[PDB]
Amino acid sequence: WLPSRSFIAAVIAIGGMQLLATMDSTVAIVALPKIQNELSLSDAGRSWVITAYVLTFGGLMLLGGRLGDTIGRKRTFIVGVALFTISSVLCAVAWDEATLVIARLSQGVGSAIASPTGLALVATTFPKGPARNAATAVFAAMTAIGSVMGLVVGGALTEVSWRWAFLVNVPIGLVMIYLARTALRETNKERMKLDATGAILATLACTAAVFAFSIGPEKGWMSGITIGSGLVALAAAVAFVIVERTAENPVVPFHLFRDRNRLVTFSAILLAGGVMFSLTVCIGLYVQDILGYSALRAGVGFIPFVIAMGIGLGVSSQLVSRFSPRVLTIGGGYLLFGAMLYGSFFMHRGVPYFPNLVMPIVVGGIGIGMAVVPLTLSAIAGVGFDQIGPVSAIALMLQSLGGPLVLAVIQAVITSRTLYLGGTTGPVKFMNDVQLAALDHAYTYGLLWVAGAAIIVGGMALFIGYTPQQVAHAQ
Amino acid sequence: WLPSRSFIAAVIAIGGMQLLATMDSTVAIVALPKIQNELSLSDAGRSWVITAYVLTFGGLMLLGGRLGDTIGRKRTFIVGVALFTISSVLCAVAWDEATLVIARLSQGVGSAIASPTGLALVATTFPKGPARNAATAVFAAMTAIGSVMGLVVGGALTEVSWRWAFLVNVPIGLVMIYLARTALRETNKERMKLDATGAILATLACTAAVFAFSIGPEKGWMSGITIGSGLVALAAAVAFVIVERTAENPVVPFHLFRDRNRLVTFSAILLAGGVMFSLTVCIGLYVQDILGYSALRAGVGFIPFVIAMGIGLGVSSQLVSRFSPRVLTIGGGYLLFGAMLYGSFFMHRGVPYFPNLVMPIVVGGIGIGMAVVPLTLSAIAGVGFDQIGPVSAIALMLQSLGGPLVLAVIQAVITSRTLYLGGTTGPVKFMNDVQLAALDHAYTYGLLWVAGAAIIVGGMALFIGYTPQQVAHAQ
Repeated sequence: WLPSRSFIAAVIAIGGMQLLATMDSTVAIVALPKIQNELSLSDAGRSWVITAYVLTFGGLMLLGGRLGDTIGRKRTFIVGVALFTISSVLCAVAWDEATLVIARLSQGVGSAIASPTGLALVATTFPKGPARNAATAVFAAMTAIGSVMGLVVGGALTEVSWRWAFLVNVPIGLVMIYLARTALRETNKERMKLDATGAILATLACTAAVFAFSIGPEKGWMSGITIGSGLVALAAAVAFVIVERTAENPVVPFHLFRDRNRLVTFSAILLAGGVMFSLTVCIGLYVQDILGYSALRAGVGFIPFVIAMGIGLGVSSQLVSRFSPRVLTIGGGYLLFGAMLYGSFFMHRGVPYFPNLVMPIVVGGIGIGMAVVPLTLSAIAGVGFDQIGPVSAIALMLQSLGGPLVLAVIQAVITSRTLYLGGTTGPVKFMNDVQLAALDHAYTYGLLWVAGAAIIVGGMALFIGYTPQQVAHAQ
Repeated sequence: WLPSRSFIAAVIAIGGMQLLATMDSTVAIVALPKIQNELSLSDAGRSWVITAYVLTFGGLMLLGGRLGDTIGRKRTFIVGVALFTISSVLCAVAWDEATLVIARLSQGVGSAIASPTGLALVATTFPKGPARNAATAVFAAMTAIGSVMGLVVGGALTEVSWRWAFLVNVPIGLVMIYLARTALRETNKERMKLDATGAILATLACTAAVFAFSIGPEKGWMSGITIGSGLVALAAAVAFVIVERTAENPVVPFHLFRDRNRLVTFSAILLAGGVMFSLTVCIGLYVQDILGYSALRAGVGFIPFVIAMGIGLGVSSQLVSRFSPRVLTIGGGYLLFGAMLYGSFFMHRGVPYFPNLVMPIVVGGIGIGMAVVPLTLSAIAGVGFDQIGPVSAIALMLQSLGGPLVLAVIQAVITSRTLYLGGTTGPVKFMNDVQLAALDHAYTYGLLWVAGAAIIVGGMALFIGYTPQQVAHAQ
């Protein structure tokens, strides 16, 4: 009951990077048509506004884990959050496309520097036990709050110019910078050297892969640019693995993943992050298009998801010292699957909110909160303090990577169902009522596909052999 | 509220055959070691006691559907139940192995004559609507009551000689004979001829297949007897299909199954009956062996399953006129899967009853009762009165056939897990405590496998395109 102020400040500072990242992503997604309208950007700039951030967020994310070890976890977190804040400041004053792209790239750089550092700090600054469970719950809860708050802020700021939607990341960024500066304590000055070769190779591979994936849609999958980026990404990844095989300080520890528990946990983390991102994007798009809700309405309707997710995360953090990681993930997934089944069966255009939309969201939020804590608690387990950083970076990178992968499949299925039901393709304002029920039925079919994906996640998580003695039982 | 006495008598008379069949099966399974002890039967006679009944129950079941059409549904039901009652009478006075085998064979003949006739009577004697829904609920509920009452009767009669356990089928048989004689009304005397060739071929094929499946275990899968029986069964089935292709009065209508809805419904019926039988056998064996409960204790502990299943069947029969067959089956399966997950995770030797065994049982019973009504309601739908009989016979045969198929896989998995955990094979009394926890963990693993099977059942039932307008909406 009301823990020490230092602990609360520490956990809030650690989760602040996740909050800022998801807040900025949601705000950009909301404000992007306004950005296009004002700056007179084409579809190229429209895609670039998000691609520039995602490129540098995914490319340099594997570097931050070792960066926090070679310079200092608190120092790297401070640097990353300060870079993100300054980048948002310069983004909210952009006057052309190049300035906006540069600002988004630098925001991605800061986020990639600071987020795996926070995931590693969760395990580093708190010994195993209730402290780590509370830190994990705060981490995930503040990720959810960041997403929903970004949606709300974008919806509220839609009327005025979009330049005010990016200045919101400045006060929060400064607040979390101060919190991480005062709350956190620097550990022993046991600085150790970093292998530049592995870091450069991993950064190049991840950046090229992200560039290929993002440029596919717009520039054609069969074009030369995307295939060249994919080829250089694959070559860089192969060379990076080759160097890590004989690396004296592994940026990615390949001997750790020989464990069945760790490998199963990370695979479940990837596919569960994919399911979560697919759910978020699909529910947001459904509420915006079919239900006719504005962005502010969508955010104030998704606030109950944040409440339920916080409840579930607290409950899971309480029972993670009694019940296994396998049991807790399967129980949360069961709740989420029930909510998703109800949403797929009894959701059409014109449904109320209280009974039809709030309940499926609250049950799903409780299930997701119950399933998140054991997963990310098993991710950071049984590793040294000079070696937790890479594990946290890999876990966060897998969680962020799984999202678009499953989302592409779900959106392809939804579009195919829309076209087969007789619904045209394009903005939802052009299509009339006969083409709007087809979109709703396609969205329900996509929810069914997400349900199948969640079943796969649970079948995979059945094999997590971790026991609560080595997750939340200290010494 | 309290419908007409004629309707209640009719539905009870129709479900009486199912009640008698499951009651006799459970009683024989319970009393079989006593039968072996008294009559000094070897393992051959031990297997024969059940094989003789199952052979004639499975062989002649496809014949009863057309038999009720060529002679009369009420007349065939009366004949079948009377044969079953007289056969039980002669079984309870057996003095050697041959008499017991003959009695079991004649009991199987009566059951195969009378049960598909009852399934057809459910759809024939009641027009589409609430009457058929209530008849379906009574059918399934009385099947469950028959099973649990047979377990209870066997447990109570275990102390005295086994000859009193088979006389219990006489008063119930006579009661249901009288109920079907007075309650039911004979329809128009529109008797039509029966093709002897198709009936003989189907009976021979089914009998030979059942003989092969039952003699495999005991006489070796690779022996000549089982392979010969399988070959003659396959040849008879092929010839039967060939004759039905050009049959003037199809015993099995092969043109009906061109429908996607009917084919999906019957496949789901087969696999769901398999899941149900696997659940029943595995839970009974677990309660008997690991928990150390006697047969009477097992029956009085499974009575709550009957109560919950009746509740679920009533609920499903109420909502089958509002919600689709797909939605209702998936909702019942969700409840059953939650109960089965809890049973697989939190069930070990020495668990209490009230909290650990009664709850999962109740939730699973509610789910099964909710899922049964839409399935067997979609089975008997969109067929003429001169043609419903074959459909009912095929549905019941698939439901009874799926059981042992899945049960063999589940038991093989359980035995493999027991041997891999270090548990010996044989009677549970010989193995000590170190070999008793292995059996419990193997049973939990088998429950997980049954959970996967139920997931498959639900994925298959997602495709049932039937709408409540053509299931429970009369004219």
